[PDB]
Formats: sequence, structure tokens, C-alpha cells
Amino acid sequence: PRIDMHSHFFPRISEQEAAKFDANHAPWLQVSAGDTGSIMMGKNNFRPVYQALWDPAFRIEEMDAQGVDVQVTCATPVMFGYTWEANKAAQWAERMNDFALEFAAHNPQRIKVLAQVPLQDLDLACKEASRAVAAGHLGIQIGNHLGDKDLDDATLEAFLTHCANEDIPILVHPWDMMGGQRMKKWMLPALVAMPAETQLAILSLILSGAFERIPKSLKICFGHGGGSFAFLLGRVDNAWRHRDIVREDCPRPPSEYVDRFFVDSAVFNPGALELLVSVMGEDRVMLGSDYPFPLGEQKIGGLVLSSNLGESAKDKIISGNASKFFNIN
Amino acid sequence: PRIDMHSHFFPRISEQEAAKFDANHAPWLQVSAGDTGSIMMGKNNFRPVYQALWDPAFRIEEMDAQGVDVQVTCATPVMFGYTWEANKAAQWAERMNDFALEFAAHNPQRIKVLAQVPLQDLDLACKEASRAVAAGHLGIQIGNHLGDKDLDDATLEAFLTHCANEDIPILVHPWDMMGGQRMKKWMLPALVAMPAETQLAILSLILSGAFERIPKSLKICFGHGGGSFAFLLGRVDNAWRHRDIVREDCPRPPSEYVDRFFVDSAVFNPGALELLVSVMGEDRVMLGSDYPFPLGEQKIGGLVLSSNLGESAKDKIISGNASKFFNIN
Ligand SMILES: [Zn+2]
Ligand SMILES: [Zn+2]
Repeated sequence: PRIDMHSHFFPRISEQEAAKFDANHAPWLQVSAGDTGSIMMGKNNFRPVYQALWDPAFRIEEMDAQGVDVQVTCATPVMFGYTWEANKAAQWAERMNDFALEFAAHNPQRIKVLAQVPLQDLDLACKEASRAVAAGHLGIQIGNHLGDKDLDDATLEAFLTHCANEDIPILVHPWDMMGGQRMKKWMLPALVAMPAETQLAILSLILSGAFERIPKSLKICFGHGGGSFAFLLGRVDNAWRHRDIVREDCPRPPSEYVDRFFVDSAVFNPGALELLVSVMGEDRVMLGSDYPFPLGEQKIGGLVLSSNLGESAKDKIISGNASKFFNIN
Repeated sequence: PRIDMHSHFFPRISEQEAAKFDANHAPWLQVSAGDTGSIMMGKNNFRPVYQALWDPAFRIEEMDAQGVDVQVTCATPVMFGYTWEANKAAQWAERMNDFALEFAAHNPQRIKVLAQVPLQDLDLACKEASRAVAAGHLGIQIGNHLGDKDLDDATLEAFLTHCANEDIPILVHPWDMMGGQRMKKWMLPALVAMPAETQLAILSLILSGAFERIPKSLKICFGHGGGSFAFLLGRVDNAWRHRDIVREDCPRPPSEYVDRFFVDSAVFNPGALELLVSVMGEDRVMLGSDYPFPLGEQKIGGLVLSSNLGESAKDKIISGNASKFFNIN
């Protein structure tokens, strides 16, 4: 069996549907050619997309071709709405999470969905998380930060702890990338800022001592192999050993906390995957493709399948780990 | 023989010396206890430092203890002065580069120095680079960016090309880190922003096509193992294969340009070093410690010496590569 736990969808939202929330910032889908289409914002074009992003039937055909039995899918991060007024964002989140379940309803045995939450208000976010999971979502996908609040911020740690106590799994996705006016060309935000964003989120939890407070029951996974986290961990441990301000809130070597989280396998390179599995363990890396975006893996699972990891490790990564992490059969 | 090509010094600058340039932004050294001291700016304390940073005699004692035969050293990046008026910055650069040669004069067989340049004015920077090297410097150390100008910017590429045509080697050091108002605690700028800064500098050259224009004669090295560059290269190659805007200026797979630059070995982890050498080749990684700072390597060369790389590879990394790169015996 083969599970892909990192992929995205975008629902068939009309311009008028979106305008009832926000004419300028609520995204919607314009479908033409329906082979091609575009995530729209207001009247401006936001991003060109193709049919698998919005069409569960077409998607199942590609999944069959790729040999993917079960795909876990979740919002495109442009849908997050973290800057909106909280109550409007919560209404948006519930509408998007209902759309997701409608997408999955096409074939709920093979399409699983994770939900978004109005993270700018802890109470509303906790309530939508429980509501979405009760309605059929297998967990939540959040952005890695909320403006200048990183995951060490008590509000975000409290959302994680809520999910832990309710056995709700979390996928953390980089979004709203740092960088200012730099990285204008060649998709540098996706190549530089995204992996740094995810590393920052992981280190924000470790170095703030959040894992000393969050129950071990938390199931939390970081996208894109955890960014650069695994490769730069030796530098973190060395800093921790030599500067008291790095130890202030983190009572043991930072690298020891890798038993508290998961990463997907999307590192697009054999040696990077081997290092990732070295650092994280064969039990904490899960096949994820970033389907259907261009910077995802074209042959889903190809990197893991063609690796020199043992047959046992390949089975956990392509199926066993996500089956346990998301409660899939 | 053993060469450490990444280390820093700070000269015995008095408050009045610095005030003749800028009472508020020119750094200086306050030496007390002389065991301890502090890089000062204006009347405010900037960073606590210890004696090896400013004392060549004391430094030689530690080098003897560590088994370091030759150390290459260069400005502490707070000395760069890239925001200053250009002519004042050029006068500062020449004074700092003279101090560096005075530091090295204590034992020029075992202490080599690289120079700083007033990078905010290409003509003055090119002139100081040639002048410093003529006076005895073995190359130049620059910051990785100049404000919102990264290394793809024609002015910085032109400085690199000048050095290439004059056989002047370059060390590129992360500095003035991205991140805005985030990363306030646990030295996250050094752990997250610095490796991303260096990755951004390397990718700025590759993805802009600068290596198609800069002569192959350029000898250029990136600090801290090149940041996260080597681990995230598979993600870059995949993006390049699937988005035309990533290929616009870079006519072949980005990973093929690793034969155009060097990195130091300071990745503080055995598996990271093995991956680094895999990506870069045993001929393009050089032992560097970041001495004498806390986030440097305590036992200089310990990671390389205790590795499972071949005896031949260990010899290139700890001695042969830098001997050739800097023209040392
Ligand atoms: Zn994604
Ligand atoms: Zn340094």
C-alpha cells in the first residue's frame, strides 16, 4: 500500500462566493480551457493551476497511474486567511473544511483531508479543529508562523497542546515567507525562505522548551523534510553547548527532541533522504509529494522506492508511518 | 601540516581612534581583566570577546595547543562598514587591513590575513582589494550581501570578476541577517538566518547565470559549509526542472556549478560533513573553525580528523586545499 500525506487541493469557489467574505483577499478559482485554471484574488490573477488541484475524479486517475492508494490532502496555503478578522476567518475556515470533505467524499477511502483553522484566535481555532476532525478530517494543517509569532509563542503552543490532548494530528507548512524585498527572482522564496521557515518553526519549539510542556501525545509533522533542520542540527547543538542564552529554556541537547516530531520525505535527493532518516529515524519520515504543484515530486515515491534504505524502512516511509500517524488502514 | 582558513580577529582600536571616523557606528576594543574585553560601539557594549581575538601572541599559544600550524584570519563582520559613506569606508578599510597585517607580522609564517573592502563603491573596493593583496593579504573576505543587493547584482558580480582576473581569492561570510523582528531569542539569527544567508548568496550566483560570466579563475569560498546549500540542492534542481522562471538565466542544472566554488568544513556533524563532501568533492572543502567565537569548533579539525573519509581526503581538507586556494606552503 502507498500513502502520500503531503498534497494540496483548491475548491471550486466562485468570485461571488469569495466576495461575500472579501472582494480583495478571499481567493477563488477560475476554470477554463477544464484543463487549466487559476487561483484568483479579487480581479487579479494569483497563481496558475491545473485540474488535479480541484477535480477529485481527474485526481483519482493520476493517483491510479502513480500507484498512490491513499492521498492526504489539505488547503493551499493562500486559503489560510490568518490576517482576516477572526470571526470572518472562522466562517471561512468552516466553509473551506466543508469543501475539503466534499472533495474527499468523491472517494473517502482513497482521499483523506486535513483542515485549516482561524489561528489568529486560539478559542475559535481549537473549536474548528475539533469540529473538522469530528466531521471527518484526519488532522489539521497550519502555517508555520502567525506574523511575528513563531511556534514558541504561547498562543501557538496552546493550539498544539489542544490538538495533542484531543489526539488531533498536525501538519506544519511553511508560508508567508521571511525575506523582505530580497529573493525577487528564480523562486528564491521557495528555495531559500521556505526551508528556513520550517527550520525556524522546529527550532522555535525545541529551543523554547515547548516539548517540555506539550504532551508527548502530540503527533506533529513538518513539511519538506523539515526544511534545513536536519542538516543544520549539528550547528544548533554546538551553539547550545557554548552559549548559555541558547540553553536558557531547553534543558537537554536540542538534537534529542527529534523523537517528538515527524517530517515528510520531500527532499528530492538520495543523500539528503539518507541523512534525514539518519537524524529522524525510519519511523518518523513519511512519504509526501507536494502534489500537484511543480515543485513537488513528479514520480510520487520515486526517491524513496529507488533508495538503498532497507525494505522495512521503505515500507514505513511509504505506508506504515502515515497509516499510524493519521489512523489510516 | 594543518591550516584553519576561517577565523576572525579584532584590532586594538581605541574609542578616540574610532570616533575620528564615527562616534556611533565605528567599533572599537575595550580590554580589561587582559583576559577579557568587549567590542564596543559608541559608548554602548556590542559583544563580549576574549583575548585570542586581539592578541597574536596569546593566539599562537592556543594554535600550538590545538595543533594548528597556519591560521588564516580576517575581520570580524561588525568591522565591514558597508552602510558608511564610501570614502570614509575606504579609509576605514585601509586602516583595518593595515591592522590585520600588523597582527600577522607577529608571525607571518603562521598567521595569514584576508582583507575587507568598501563594497558600497565598486571602484574603491577593487582598488583596496588589489592594494591589500599587494601589501601581503592572501585574499578578501566580504559579507554575502549589500542590503537588498545579493551576489547576482551586477556591482557585486563585477567585484568578484575583478578578483578573478587579478587572482585574488574570496571568502564570503554571512552578515546583516534577514529576519526582521523575528528570531529574537536563543541566537536564532546565527542558527537559521546565517545558513540561509549563505545559501541565498550561492544560489544568487548560480540561478542568475553569474558563473557563465565570471571567469573560472575565480577562487571563492562560502563559510559554514555553504550554509544549507548542499542539503537543499535537490529541491533547487527539481524546481529548475519544473519552472521556466527558475531556468531563465541558468542554462544547466544548478547542481552542476559546484565545481565553481569552495566551502569550509564547519558543519559540526559527521553526517553533514559526509554529505558536504559528497556534493562538493574532497577538493573543494577546507578546514575552517570560526575561531575564536563560541559557535566555532572547540577542537579545531576534530570533526574532520575523526571522520571516516579517506586519509587522502582528510589531508586535502585539513591542509592541501587551502594551501592551493590561498597559495600557502
Ligand atoms: Zn505543500
Ligand atoms: Zn566567521
